[PDB]
Amino acid sequence: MNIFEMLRIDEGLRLKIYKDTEGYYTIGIGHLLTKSPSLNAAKSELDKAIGRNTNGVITKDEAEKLFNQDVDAAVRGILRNAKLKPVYDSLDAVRRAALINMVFQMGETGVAGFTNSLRMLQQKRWDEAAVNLAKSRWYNQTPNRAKRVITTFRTGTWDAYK
Repeated sequence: MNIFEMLRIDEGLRLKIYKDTEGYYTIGIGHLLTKSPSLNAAKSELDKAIGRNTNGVITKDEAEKLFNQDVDAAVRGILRNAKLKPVYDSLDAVRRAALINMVFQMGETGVAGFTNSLRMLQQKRWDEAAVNLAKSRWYNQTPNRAKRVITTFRTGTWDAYK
């Protein structure tokens, strides 16, 4: 198991523009296109991201290319963030994947706002961190995914993804 396989499990794969869990236009493996209600705005963003007139459809290779870029962006966003980088550096490899997963889903700024949870993770108070992480809109809106990610923070294993 690795961060790519982990996010593939959590995000799935769809080759046509679709709406994410928050109603936002998305494609591929969790690639947010826009928060705009305009499907035309989303199609424009898609063509810009792929480099061709897609009309809302991409190939599997194209979806994997955006996914590689998005995972890359999530890691670089963590390392460039003054609140996330100390936590990331303090963690083991499995729990680092859980943090990357959170940033992939909700963005650098959103995760960096989990101040109290981040402190608990930094302190390696795993059960306490897991309890704090669940007191969130994140958990209430995507509980099954949040449970898998939280279990990964609690245990430092991949048990929730096997």
